[PDB]
Amino acid sequence: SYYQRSDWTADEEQILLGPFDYLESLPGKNMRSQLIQSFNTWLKVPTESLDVIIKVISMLHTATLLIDDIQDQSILRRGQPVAHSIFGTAQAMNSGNYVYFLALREVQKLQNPKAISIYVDSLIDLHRGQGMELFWRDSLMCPTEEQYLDMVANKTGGLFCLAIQLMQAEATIQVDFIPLVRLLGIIFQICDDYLNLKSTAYTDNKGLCEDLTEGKFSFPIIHSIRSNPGNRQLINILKQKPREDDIKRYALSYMESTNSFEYTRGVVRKLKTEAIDTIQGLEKHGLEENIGIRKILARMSLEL
Amino acid sequence: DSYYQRSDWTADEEQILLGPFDYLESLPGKNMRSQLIQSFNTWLKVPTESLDVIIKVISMLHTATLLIDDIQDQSILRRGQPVAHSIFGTAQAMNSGNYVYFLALREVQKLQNPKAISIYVDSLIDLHRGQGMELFWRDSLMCPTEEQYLDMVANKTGGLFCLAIQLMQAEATIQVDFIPLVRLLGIIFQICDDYLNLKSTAYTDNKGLCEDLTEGKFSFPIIHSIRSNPGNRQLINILKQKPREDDIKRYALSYMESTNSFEYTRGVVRKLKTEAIDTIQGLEKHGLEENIGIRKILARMSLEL
Amino acid sequence: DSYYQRSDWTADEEQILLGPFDYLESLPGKNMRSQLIQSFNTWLKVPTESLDVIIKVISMLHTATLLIDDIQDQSILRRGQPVAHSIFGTAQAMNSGNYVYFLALREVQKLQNPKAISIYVDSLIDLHRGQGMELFWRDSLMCPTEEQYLDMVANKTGGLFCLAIQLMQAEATIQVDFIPLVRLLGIIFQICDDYLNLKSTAYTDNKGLCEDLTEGKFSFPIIHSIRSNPGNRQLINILKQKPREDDIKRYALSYMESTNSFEYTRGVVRKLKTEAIDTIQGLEKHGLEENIGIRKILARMSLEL
Amino acid sequence: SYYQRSDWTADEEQILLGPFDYLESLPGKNMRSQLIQSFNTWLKVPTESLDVIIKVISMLHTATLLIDDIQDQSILRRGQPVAHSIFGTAQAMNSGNYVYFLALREVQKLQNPKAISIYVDSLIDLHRGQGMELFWRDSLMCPTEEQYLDMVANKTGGLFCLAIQLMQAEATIQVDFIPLVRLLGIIFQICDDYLNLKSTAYTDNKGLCEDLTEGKFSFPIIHSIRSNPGNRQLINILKQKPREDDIKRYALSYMESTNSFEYTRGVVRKLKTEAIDTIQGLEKHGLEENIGIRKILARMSLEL
Amino acid sequence: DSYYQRSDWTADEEQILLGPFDYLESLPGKNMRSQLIQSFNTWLKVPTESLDVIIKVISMLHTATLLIDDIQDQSILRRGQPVAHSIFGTAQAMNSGNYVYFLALREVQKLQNPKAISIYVDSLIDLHRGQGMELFWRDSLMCPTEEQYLDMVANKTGGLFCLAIQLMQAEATIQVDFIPLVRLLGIIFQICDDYLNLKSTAYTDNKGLCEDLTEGKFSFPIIHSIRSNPGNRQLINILKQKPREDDIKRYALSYMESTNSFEYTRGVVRKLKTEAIDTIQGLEKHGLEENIGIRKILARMSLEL
Amino acid sequence: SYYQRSDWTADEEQILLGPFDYLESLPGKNMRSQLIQSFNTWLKVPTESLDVIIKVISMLHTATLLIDDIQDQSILRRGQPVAHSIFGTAQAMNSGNYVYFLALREVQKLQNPKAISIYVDSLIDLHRGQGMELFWRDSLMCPTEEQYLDMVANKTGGLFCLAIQLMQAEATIQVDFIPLVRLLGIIFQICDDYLNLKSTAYTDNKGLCEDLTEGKFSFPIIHSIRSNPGNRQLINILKQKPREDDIKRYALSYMESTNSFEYTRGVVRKLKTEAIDTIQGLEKHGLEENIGIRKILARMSLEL
Ligand SMILES: C=C(C)CCOP(=O)(O)OP(=O)(O)O
Ligand SMILES: C=C(C)CCOP(=O)(O)OP(=O)(O)O
Ligand SMILES: C=C(C)CCOP(=O)(O)OP(=O)(O)O
Ligand SMILES: C=C(C)CCOP(=O)(O)OP(=O)(O)O
Ligand SMILES: C=C(C)CCOP(=O)(O)OP(=O)(O)O
Ligand SMILES: C=C(C)CCOP(=O)(O)OP(=O)(O)O
Repeated sequence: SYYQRSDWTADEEQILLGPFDYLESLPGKNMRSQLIQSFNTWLKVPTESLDVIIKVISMLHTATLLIDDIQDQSILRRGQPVAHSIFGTAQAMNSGNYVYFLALREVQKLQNPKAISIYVDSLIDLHRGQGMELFWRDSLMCPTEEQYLDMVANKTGGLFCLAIQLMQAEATIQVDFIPLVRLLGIIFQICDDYLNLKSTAYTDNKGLCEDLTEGKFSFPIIHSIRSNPGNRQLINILKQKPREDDIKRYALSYMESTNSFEYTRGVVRKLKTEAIDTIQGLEKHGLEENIGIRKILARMSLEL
Repeated sequence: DSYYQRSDWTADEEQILLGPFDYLESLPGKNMRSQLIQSFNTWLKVPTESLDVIIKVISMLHTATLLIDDIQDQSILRRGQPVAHSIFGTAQAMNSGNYVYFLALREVQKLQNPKAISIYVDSLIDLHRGQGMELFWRDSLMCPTEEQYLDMVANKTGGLFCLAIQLMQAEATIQVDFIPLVRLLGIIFQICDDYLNLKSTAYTDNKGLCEDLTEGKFSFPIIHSIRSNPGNRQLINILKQKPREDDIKRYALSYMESTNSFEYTRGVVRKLKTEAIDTIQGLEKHGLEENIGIRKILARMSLEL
Repeated sequence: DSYYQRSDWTADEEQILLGPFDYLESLPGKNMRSQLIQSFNTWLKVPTESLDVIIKVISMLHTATLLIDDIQDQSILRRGQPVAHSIFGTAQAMNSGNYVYFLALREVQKLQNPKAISIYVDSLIDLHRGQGMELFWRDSLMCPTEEQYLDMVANKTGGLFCLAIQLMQAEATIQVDFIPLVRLLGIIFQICDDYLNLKSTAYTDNKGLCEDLTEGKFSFPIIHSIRSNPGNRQLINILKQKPREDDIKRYALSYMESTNSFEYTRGVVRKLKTEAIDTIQGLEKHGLEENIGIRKILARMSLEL
Repeated sequence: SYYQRSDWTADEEQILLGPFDYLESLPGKNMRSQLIQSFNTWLKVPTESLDVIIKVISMLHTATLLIDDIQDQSILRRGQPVAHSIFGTAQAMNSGNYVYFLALREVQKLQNPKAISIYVDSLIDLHRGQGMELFWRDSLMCPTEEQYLDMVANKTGGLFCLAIQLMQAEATIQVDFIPLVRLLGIIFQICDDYLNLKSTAYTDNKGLCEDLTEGKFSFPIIHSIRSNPGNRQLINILKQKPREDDIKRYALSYMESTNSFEYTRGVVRKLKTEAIDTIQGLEKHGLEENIGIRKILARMSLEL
Repeated sequence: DSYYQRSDWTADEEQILLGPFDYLESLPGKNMRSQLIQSFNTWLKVPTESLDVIIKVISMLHTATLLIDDIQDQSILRRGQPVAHSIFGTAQAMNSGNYVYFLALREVQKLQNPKAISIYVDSLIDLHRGQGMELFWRDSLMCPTEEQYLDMVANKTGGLFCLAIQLMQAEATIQVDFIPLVRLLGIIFQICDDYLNLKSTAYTDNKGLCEDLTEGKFSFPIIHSIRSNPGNRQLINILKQKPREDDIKRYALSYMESTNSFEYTRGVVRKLKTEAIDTIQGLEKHGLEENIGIRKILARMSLEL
Repeated sequence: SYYQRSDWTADEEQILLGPFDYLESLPGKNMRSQLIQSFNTWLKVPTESLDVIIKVISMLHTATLLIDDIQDQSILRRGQPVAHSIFGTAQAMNSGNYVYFLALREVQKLQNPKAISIYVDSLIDLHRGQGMELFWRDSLMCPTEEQYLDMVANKTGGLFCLAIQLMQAEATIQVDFIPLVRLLGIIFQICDDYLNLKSTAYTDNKGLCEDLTEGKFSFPIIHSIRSNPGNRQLINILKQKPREDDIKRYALSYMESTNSFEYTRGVVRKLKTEAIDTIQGLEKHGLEENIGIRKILARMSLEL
């Protein structure tokens, strides 16, 4: 026989995962792990299953960062070069998408038919969020705040929800924790939008105001653009995708003149109050008091 | 009362997400994976309702793979028309393709077959393993051996051929193993494609002159030509240059003729076709009915070689 | 004794300043604004000495506007020859054009007409208002409505048509108002131009294939095609891409045929021509002599529609 | 009727003036206003007419900056991004040229036929100066100092002269103030050439030695090039339009080695002496002593 | 025992170093410097063994000079095929060419002629002096006079013509001075080349349409055209733009016809050929045998003028 | 006669040498001059001949820098702009290659037939070294350490050897000093490789880690790449030719994790011991003790 099939080797896997492993070697904050831990106080998934869920979520998170940095044309990630500036965009993109299917193979280890459907629905939502974000970015059409939050719910919220939905599929309690975790994912993204423009640690981690370089209609940027439609400086800056710090500093000063950062702090305050009220409701109906989830809520909105 | 109210996904939003995908589906193709499915169905006799799901799944995945491949290769034309990302941009075209990978998975679940998910995942894993090794060689400028190339092709082009027939086997009541045959057909198909990309007027019209050279790809005849004289480094350096210019590509093409790499490639395809026919005859001698359709697909895919 | 002595402007320096302008004037054009002036002069009978100043002013302004337009649109060809800034650079071509705007103003003063300056200024103001709105839509990727487009065209293309006839009226002894007619003729002229840019071999030779697409312009048929199916976003995304490639432009052209946008455009031009002829007949019925020349200009500018 | 003409709206005007209004929102030094005020001590134009003249000159100045920054491919203006790096070059250019005709409409408010001719002649001179400057820049041909001053007289001098010529057209005194104001405009431009290469505030406002990046044959650059024609480093640096600070610092050091900054200080000294002598002559022949115009002369040459 | 052991240079490494050089030598040329050598050998009768070394030295240097010239000029085609640096990159092509300059020097030493090294060095010095002045004018956008241009050509193109015949004279037993004649032939050859680059279909196929314009070169007819009307600056500004576009080049070509620069160039070539024939006849009248071959080379190099 | 040949003028020579003279006006360290002086203690070449040799070596050194900076696409040289960023690559390249033949004309002044052959052989070796270095760089194929040292012996070693071989051709002593000088040239290049990545003065002189920007397989880079072939981050960084300091700092940190700088220090130590042993051997066999050559050895490896 002319052709003889070879088994896949560890050396080849190491090539395929080159970009993924590079990113995993960079220290992150591990918010999603602490979120899983805080929900497990209530759901009490055993560690055998929980370890699979934690691995799945870490894999999907790192892979999504690989792809996001390419689609956004970012330069820094966790204060280090983005993976594709080392390995090129094609290998980094292929590595991220590969890991999406390695993670599905990992979910299959739960031997839980509902978990498969949960995974598919979440990967569908993730791409629906990325697709609408890109659509607005490329068309230079500023979404409303309500459209933006629906996109965030699909995107950033999709992974938060995936983690807790898999936990629920591995527990017999009949309480719906997803509205709460979706709310926490929305809070987390709005804080991220804010800190991208205001936090010095975020300047060290990704560059100054990198959402402006990337042309993104983020939460405070939307508010600023829509607060004065007759002034088109900020949306035109987005169009220009500026790498220059002078343009970005001018944009940041414009956004303070429209009070878009106080606006964003006030919305986060309102959503945190809803989150606390939801936690208190869950506990009033039979769940033990959960200190860890209050600490996660406080931590993600620590600034602001 | 909640500050945020989740909205349902709408048809208008789906139409945005599928903009690049719908664009590519509106361009007429050769629909050969459908003829392959039909020719194996002569033996497997999958019920119409399951077969329609498999055909849809394979069509979706094929188009989605084309969206992504054209981006990763920086192609210009697809089916003689602009590549989708030259209309929608690379980011939306890439996202649309990967989106469809998961819509197709949702479609696969309609078979309600406990084995179907693992089959799908194993195939998507193979597809990415093949693409990743091909990009690895391209970017490092390291020419694989022919054997390494065929293992990569088996993963890549073969992975979707194999997915179609593996789902059909999972849905059929007979237990014959058709996968070694279909993987061989996928390899033949890809080598023929490598040849036609460089030596076919129809492919020049559909994808540009010798576009594998522009993309820097170590394709089957290119590997042979590079390795037949390692002291001459013109061809591998042309690959490095990723030329869009027809003059460099015509020179490279003339060099590959000088190393007799197209004869070499035709001879390999002939040997593989002979193995394919022998395998088909073996399957028929052991019970299966004579399959004219699968011989036509084999004759069709190697027509110009 | 002064350290600095002011020198007089010289012919050699003027020749430098007008390098781009003289280049464009040496390229044969259709000289249709001169036929328009002549056809309205059948009615207005401006004395030869004043008419020569107006003809010169309008020629100067037209060429200068072309210098600037080709830069702002990033055009490549003009009258089948290189755009002036691809010889002299954008900065000198732009400065030469804006220079001529003020040389033409100096020429206008030779009419010694107290009203002529205001007429000139109002027209240059309209011209910049039209160009500014067109650039605004182009850069923001926001498709105007047809009504917004025509208001912009009325300012832009119409502003110079109107300037010619408004100066002629100011210099004539009759008080008939010809401006609504000439603004209508300017709109017809521009819509015909939008059509011919996409669907005329002579325009392909003079400015390139479908150059409005390369420039990203929301022209009359392009607006119709975009708005006829807002769920398909291929055409507006092609505009965003500013394609120089003929394959994308041919696809866009084929899409616009599929939305029936050229029939739509021909039908609009037919209605506007009917209004123009009715207005002409109204002017003649109320005293003015029958004007064959103005009917020929109307027939000429819409010939291929 | 198929087409109905719409009136121009305030929203559309706000679009057309987007780039102009952006620049006007950036604080300048207001030299031309203080120049007008110092000459009005002698010309005593009433405020109704003077307000029109001041508005016209401000409009033309800001519009000329919009266009100059595009033609020069500048990056900063008054320490902020150039207007075209926000709005793009086409809209910024159209906005500037639009304002040239809005300013002519403003001049018409004087109902002074001579003022129209003065405006046209000055806009003609302005473009003659810009055209010769660009011609030398693009052809890499170093003008003589005398050619450079003729160009400056047309360009920078054209607006100084416009302001005072409009004032003279609104006054009955029969004294010719234009030779003096032209001299002040030449002094102002030579100081500007110098400060572009030597002043730290100018480095903050436009970047380090931005005349080198722009390839301009400015007053000290001409002197340095011509002081040693056998050394072609500086003219070749101009050709390269360097954005790198290392090349610019090397060029600046070369220009000090040719004593081009002392040369420029000495010329400014000689011209200031002529300016003072001209002022004293005007006053000896019947005009009151003008302290303000001496302060303007001192201020524009304060450094140097 | 030493940590480092020096290895001998290998054939495989030489093959790498000469990759760009061997590529260019595999492309058929006109081999006119070989006909020139043969035609002067009718008079000089250099022994075969020395003549073979000179022929090899001149071939090596010519190809090496082409490698470098194509890089310095940013050329695209050479002998109708891709320039070597568009395959191997500029750095390896440049290094390979300069390498061969010193391999040729090693070859020259085989003549064992005490004068040969100085002759070689003086010629390489002249070659670089000519290239350096040509680049100086190109980069500074300063049009030389015709006399300055010819001095540069005498250094550049003439330097290798002169090297061949100077080595032949050094190896021959007669003392006749042929260098003024051969330098004149080198000048004629270069002016003809300048003309054919702009006005010859064979040169369009071998190097592209009017490639001297793309390269920004002040060639013989271009100098004439620029200087015949210094108030028109279109042509020198086109040189500045280094146009790859055929439309700009066709316009420039049409402008040069309008200044009658090709007639001017043909007339100059005619005068120089007349001087060359008179010099040849003078050499023959004073003893040398009638040389048909050198008249054929002269007729060949000016054939199309 | 239609054409009259002109003599070459000093003004034209000044044009041809523009880039060369620019580089010569920048202060270097003069290692090769001190090397020649230290060997002359033994060879005692008279100053008339030695002055020619010193001039030849200086010329070839400066010319090689001109060309290397172009082929490497460097940005800084001796802390100043590379010559081609002023004069353009074509004139700078032509000037360097011109000087190669001016130096050969200078060598002819020795009227020493062996000196001509020595010069040719060294220029041949120089190009053989540059050619193999470029071959590996462009093909992304990491040489072995032994291949790298053979290339260094041809390249950097070729000029060291040329200097001392010309000295030997002008002396009657029958001792072979070339193995020693070749060893010193190898030591010098390995120190240069190291200091390019580790010395702050080298950061000021050429930029941070400029060998990474240039894609060069230098001595410590080779060791790091080959120490872990399963990790391909560093070779992929070389492929990317990064101008970004973040990527370069990441690469530098990777190379410390593979101990490639300690490895390089240890090799230099071993070679210096061989150099000292070779010097001691030459002196044991009849040569006077040479303090200067020990100081040169100490100085070139001063760091490390
Ligand atoms: C936080 C988690 C789950 C792990 C680290 O990722 P990063 O901290 O770097 O990224 P974000 O969570 O801020 O998206
Ligand atoms: C042939 C099939 C399955 C459908 C059309 O796709 P294409 O013809 O364009 O692409 P390939 O099958 O050649 O990969
Ligand atoms: C027709 C006139 C007035 C003169 C020639 O200009 P062009 O023909 O080239 O340009 P348009 O009139 O079509 O705008
Ligand atoms: C000085 C005036 C008239 C107003 C501010 O303009 P700028 O100060 O910023 O610019 P220049 O006068 O220096 O040209
Ligand atoms: C003519 C000779 C000496 C050999 C072929 O080289 P080319 O024909 O390609 O180049 P030129 O001689 O025209 O310079
Ligand atoms: C050292 C010598 C011979 C002279 C100065 O050159 P540089 O010091 O700048 O360059 P390298 O010797 O480090 O190569």
